[PDB]
Amino acid sequence: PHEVFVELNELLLDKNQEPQWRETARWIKFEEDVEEETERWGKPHVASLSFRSLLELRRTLAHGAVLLDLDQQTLPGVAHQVVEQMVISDQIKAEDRANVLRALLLKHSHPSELKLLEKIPENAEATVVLVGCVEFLSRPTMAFVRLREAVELDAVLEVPVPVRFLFLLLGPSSANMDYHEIGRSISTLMSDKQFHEAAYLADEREDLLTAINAFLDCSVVLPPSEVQGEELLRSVAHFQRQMLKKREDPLRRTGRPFGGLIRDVRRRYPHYLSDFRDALDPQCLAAVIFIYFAALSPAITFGGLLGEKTQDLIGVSELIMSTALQGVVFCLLGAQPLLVIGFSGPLLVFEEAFFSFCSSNHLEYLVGRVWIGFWLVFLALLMVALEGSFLVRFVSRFTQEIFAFLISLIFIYETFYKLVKIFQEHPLHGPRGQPNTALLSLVLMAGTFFIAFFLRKFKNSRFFPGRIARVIGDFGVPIAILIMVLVDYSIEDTYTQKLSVPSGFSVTAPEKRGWVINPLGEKSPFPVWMMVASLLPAILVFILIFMETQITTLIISKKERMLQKGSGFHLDLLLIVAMGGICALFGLPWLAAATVRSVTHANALTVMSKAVAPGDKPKIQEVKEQRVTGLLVALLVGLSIVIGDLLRQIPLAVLFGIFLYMGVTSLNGIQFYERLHLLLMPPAAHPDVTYVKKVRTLRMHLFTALQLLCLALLWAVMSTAASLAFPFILILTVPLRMVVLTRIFTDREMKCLDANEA
Amino acid sequence: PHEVFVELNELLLDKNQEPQWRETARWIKFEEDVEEETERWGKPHVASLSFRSLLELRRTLAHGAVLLDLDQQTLPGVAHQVVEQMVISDQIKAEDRANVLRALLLKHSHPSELKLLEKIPENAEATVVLVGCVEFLSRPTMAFVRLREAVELDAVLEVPVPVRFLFLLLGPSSANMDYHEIGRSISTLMSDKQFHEAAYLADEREDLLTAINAFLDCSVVLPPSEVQGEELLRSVAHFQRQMLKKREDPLRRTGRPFGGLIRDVRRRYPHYLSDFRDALDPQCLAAVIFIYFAALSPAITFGGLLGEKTQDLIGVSELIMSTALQGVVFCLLGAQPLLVIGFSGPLLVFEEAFFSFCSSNHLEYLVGRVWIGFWLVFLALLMVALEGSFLVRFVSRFTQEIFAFLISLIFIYETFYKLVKIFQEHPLHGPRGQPNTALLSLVLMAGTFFIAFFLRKFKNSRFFPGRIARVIGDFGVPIAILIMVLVDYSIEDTYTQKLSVPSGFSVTAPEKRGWVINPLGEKSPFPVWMMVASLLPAILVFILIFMETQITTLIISKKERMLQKGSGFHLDLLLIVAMGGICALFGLPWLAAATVRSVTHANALTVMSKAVAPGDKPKIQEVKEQRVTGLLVALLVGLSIVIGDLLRQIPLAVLFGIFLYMGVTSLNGIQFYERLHLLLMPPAAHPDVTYVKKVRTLRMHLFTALQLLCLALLWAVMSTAASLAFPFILILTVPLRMVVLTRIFTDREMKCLDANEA
Repeated sequence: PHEVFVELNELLLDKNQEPQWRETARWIKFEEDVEEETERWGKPHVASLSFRSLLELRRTLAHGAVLLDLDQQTLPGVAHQVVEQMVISDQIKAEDRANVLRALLLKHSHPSELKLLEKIPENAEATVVLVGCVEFLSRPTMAFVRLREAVELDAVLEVPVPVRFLFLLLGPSSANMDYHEIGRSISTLMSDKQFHEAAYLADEREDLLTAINAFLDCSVVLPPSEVQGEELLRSVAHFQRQMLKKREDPLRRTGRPFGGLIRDVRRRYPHYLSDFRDALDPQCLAAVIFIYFAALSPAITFGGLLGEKTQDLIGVSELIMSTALQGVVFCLLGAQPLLVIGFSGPLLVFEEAFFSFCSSNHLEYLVGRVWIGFWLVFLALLMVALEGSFLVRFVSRFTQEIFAFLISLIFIYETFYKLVKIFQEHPLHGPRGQPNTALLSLVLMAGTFFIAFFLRKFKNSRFFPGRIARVIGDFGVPIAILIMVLVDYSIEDTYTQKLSVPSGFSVTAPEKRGWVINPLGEKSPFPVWMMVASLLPAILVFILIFMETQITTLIISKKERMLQKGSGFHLDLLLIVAMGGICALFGLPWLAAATVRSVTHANALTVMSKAVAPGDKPKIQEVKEQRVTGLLVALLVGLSIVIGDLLRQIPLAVLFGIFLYMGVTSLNGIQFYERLHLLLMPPAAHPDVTYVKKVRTLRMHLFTALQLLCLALLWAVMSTAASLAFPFILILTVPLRMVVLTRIFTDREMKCLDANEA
Repeated sequence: PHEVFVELNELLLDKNQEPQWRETARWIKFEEDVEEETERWGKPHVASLSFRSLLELRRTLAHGAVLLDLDQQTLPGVAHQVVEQMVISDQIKAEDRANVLRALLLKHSHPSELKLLEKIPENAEATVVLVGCVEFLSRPTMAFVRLREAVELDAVLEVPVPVRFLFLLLGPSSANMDYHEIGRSISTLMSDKQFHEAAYLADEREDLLTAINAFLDCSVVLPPSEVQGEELLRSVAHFQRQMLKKREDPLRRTGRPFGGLIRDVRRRYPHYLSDFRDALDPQCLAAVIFIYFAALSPAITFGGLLGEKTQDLIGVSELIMSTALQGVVFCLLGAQPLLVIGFSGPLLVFEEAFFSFCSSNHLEYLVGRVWIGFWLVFLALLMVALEGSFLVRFVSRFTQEIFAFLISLIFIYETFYKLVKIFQEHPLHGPRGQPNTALLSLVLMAGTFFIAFFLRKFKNSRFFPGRIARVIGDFGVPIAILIMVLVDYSIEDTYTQKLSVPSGFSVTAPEKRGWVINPLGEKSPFPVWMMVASLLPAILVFILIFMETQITTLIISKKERMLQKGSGFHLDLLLIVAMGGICALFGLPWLAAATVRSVTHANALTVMSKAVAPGDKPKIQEVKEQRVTGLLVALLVGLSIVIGDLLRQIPLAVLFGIFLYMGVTSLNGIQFYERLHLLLMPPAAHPDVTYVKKVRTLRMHLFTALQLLCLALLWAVMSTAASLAFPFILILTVPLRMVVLTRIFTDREMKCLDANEA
């Protein structure tokens, strides 16, 4: 089976009023049409035919000329043999054979070479369709030629490809046939996957006719009624699938303890040296630059906020080093260095939720986190030993979207509650009570949000090339902070709460904390009941780390990602938590492998294949798969503590704008949020999605109501004094979905509403 | 020719495990398919067929049964006659005739009546397609029945329509034919405009077969290659037009002086009493409510700004009365009461531009406008007398889009220059010098912009029904002002510049001005050279009124608007200017018939026809065409001066936010702005628009550069001391387009780049 690039060049008059063949269309995949007015190739489109043209093609092909395995290699000699064969079958009178021969030898023309060769598959044989209105003849005349050898004909094609099938059609007008449409019909057949397969094996004129019928019976005949909108033709794609259908792992559990750890070590580690060679490509150097701002910006927005929530015990300087200390050690030893380890959003809403519990019960907060670390290590060892990392299968779209919607509700609430706090501390009247502090904070808070919100749309708009914005992922955030910091920097005599960052490798609050947190009680003795009961917070933390890291590994290890090298589930979970349990001893926060950063890292290294035919979705040729982009990003984040002066000038109102921005944008893409929109829209206006078409409106609104009810239970718990339990309530939905929603919704509805990939 | 509603109900098993015909699709126009999973009718779509099904239909129809002019009216009797005719032609054995008869008489079923009757044309005759898999037969069997009389059959259709054509098909499986697809093929043929026309006149089985060929030869045969995106199938609509194509005034000038005035008086005035009767419909009462906020909100945003630009000589109170004084008199006497007369944007940028000239040359500003009024009256009489209102043909998309883009540049600039003025008068430090005044003004200015900007998107989003938002046009502006006024109202001890509106029918600045401006000089004598040279500003004003009113009358008088009553060009131009020349004597501003308000008024009264088949674009059945909605809106605006306390609490920073909002949104829809976007995007990403497809990229960028160069000439003039001349420079583009761009661009390119309607 050979791929075919079929070119239709028609006999037309040039600007010099001379007859010459001009390329009118070409078929690599689908069809591209020359616009005579502008001499520009049109956008690729489905080669729609006219049934009258196909009927005329079938009529002329019967009693037509046939040149099979023509042992000729020169266009003039081939043309002379074609004319002889045509006059054998009485198609052309011997008087006009000279004129037909002269018409065959005319100079071909094209609108304009290396670029187009890339799109066509390398091992392809082109088909030339010579169709034109000839005046000296009185009857239409056709000749299908199959060359014995793939001979690159003499300057006949726009792109030099060995010509295999030569198609000739020369007939006068007034025959009620459009030769331009007959040329498109025969060219479309030759580009068809199965029609040319019958052309290679064709042995008689009847066989080629039978090949047409095998094409028509697989076709779609539209009616002559016109089309008013694109939604009318949306079902044509779905119907065309029905017609053709009628014609036609790391999570595996082994009994060996630490078995998943051993397999993942034996998979990626053999490619350790290869992990450093693949980094020499210049695309990796662009990944370091554009991901460094994707891993540093959330390191200060969460680092700054932890400075307020935890009274500067854990601030930016600790989160900067914790991101760098773990980011380097993970890349040097992890099985998936494409993961960007960082302080996830859900972990932030736990530290704020755990600080209140330690503040209420008169427990040292930092020492209370040391003992969570000692129990995070034990649970991580226990789970990896028993290979219990396959439970991420049960965490499905019902639980993920409830969580990702609850967090985005917290981010929106926490800024607006911070904003209300500012106005109550700095009321509008003619440090506390500072004029212009409340409003400038609102301007900065709403300045970075709308700058970053609109630049995200500009990223996704038609202005930015897809090949570029894939590499540079979410650059609105770094520039929004830079712009509004300078806006606040220019202002003088007005106080805005600045980021609390001390210069040098020092604690954010040196007077209150030391580098090594004493596990036995820093200032006051630590109660012996809490060091044993810290397992309960540790399980709740471990759920937030296990869910965030293992889901992320699932997202980037899919076959669509084209990750050739081994991806490790067990080895990453152990490192992310065993470092998190040891980084807690030094007061540094524990981290998870965030999904948004990791995909931004994975996308930046995806190399889209150049050999894509026009009109086809780009396919990921490969991914760089190196340990250096993750390593350098980790080191550069750690070196951000060198600029402690620049970070100290970032207003805290600027970060809350980004904090609100990340809350709002994370809603996009969540089916829970999308199905909340449908709760307001009328049933007629619901979009044609899988969960909408195959599920009736009433059942869909019941499913969304249950998710919304399961989200109000989480919010009620979070506002009470037992806010630590929201990880446990969250994974009560997994028993709920697998047991309660199983008997309410049929398997058909759950397969549509809870889809692993969609 | 009868419209046909063709229903395909197939023989299928019910939830009771009993055989009964179930409606699977219906064809009023295009096709709607029953989704078996949810029992919901799918969205209308083109009835795409499979060529195998059409071939099987043609095969079975040959040697098939034919019942033409069957003189029967009962479904059991018709079925028995059909069975007799089928067994005559050996299609069904006499042994199985009882089973076929039993299968014909089965109870039909449908998913669910008055609503669907509206969509179908009233005088229509339905076609029933009975297709099902019958097991007791060994061969497929078909019977096409054309009833002699249009008999509403016994509960056979979902919607009771007199059945004319009855189509029967009963055949076993294993015949390599999908009866559901054969049923869709025959149903699609019957719904075709020309196929059933041959069915009514059909006289033999051969004739019906020939009718199929007349259908296929007008069809579009898609290839079996799948479709990846909707842009692939976008060309299918364009190609389908080619296939079918191959098969197939008030501006008039008369020699009589004031001739246009007489015709327009003799056209609309006879319907004067009808203009008041048509207003009793409840839709008119909704127009008054929703347009009152569309005519009042720009009356204060321009009224407030004129308070600053003209030092409160002409403010809100004068613009409110001028809008009401002219709005009432125009509706009582104008030939097109659908016009909403109001202070256009271009007139605002002249009063600001004319005030500077009067301030620089030591001329009384208000007296200087009285003499422009006396010369506006004379020019209006002169133009209407000579019927020179046909010059609006020459003001084309080249001049309109240059103007509408220049103004939107002024609106954006004027707010940002006001905002800079506030900060320099109220600097940020720990009336003048007021703290919190500069930032709160920015918050209010950016508050109303983003509230109104996002609510405009919510208006156009899928959430808001199209039938509603057409009635309620641009309601984001009234609610944005209301929300941010309350936000500023709650604030205390902070000063924001409030609207300057005195309560009662009083001048905005009583100490400086009187109600009647003395034409001979109010305080100081008016120079006798300026009262004669005021013709020069009068011509420049008259261009801004003529261009804005006559273009608006063109926009709403198009045939697509379905304005049955006479629309007047000459009578409106005379009234709008002759009142404007007389309203200037009292210090009130002159007004034009704004396009945006008028279309918002015209749309609110358009009654969309209920008798629209599914999938068709709604057609405007009629427009109310009354003089009362315009009258009541005018009176309600005048009564807004009663609430002088409420208007006095609107901050001037709130209005500048709306002022900026109207500048930004007016850019949308302008091809000049759209072609500026293409100047940045690569040629591959250019949208498939008429001026893009038929004009090469280099020539299009030359045309846009010329427009951008012609916009920089206007801005340079406007920033100089002769800012009054921008009306004259603007209509220098009409000679430029008709003379200079004629020789640069071919008529093919100008027909695409400058399209009157697109």
